[PDB]
Formats: sequence, structure tokens, C-alpha cells
Amino acid sequence: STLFEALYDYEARTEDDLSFHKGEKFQILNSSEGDWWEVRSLTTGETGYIPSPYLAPVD
Repeated sequence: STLFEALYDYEARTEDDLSFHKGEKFQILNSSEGDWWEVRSLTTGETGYIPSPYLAPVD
């Protein structure tokens, strides 16, 4: 579909969650699971889950 960017800093709450800073972009792995999306960090190359409302679509 489209890439998404961070609006606010976020710290991983679980062992499977990813930490990021505002302005970080991500590639969507799966977004049909609700307000909780599966993504890949384009900056670190790691995989995990993060809250979808902390992001906004690019362009």
C-alpha cells in the first residue's frame, strides 16, 4: 500500500515490540490485525509490533 512515519517517540513495552523516534519510517508487513500492526524497521532492520495510532501515512 504505502509507507508510514512516526509522529511521537515510542519505547518497546514487550520483548517482541520495537522502539523508535519521531520521523522514523516503516514498511508494513501486515495491517489487517486491528489498531496493532506488524512492521519492519527500515532503520535497524528488526521486526516487531507497534501501535498504529502513533503513525501517519506518508504523502
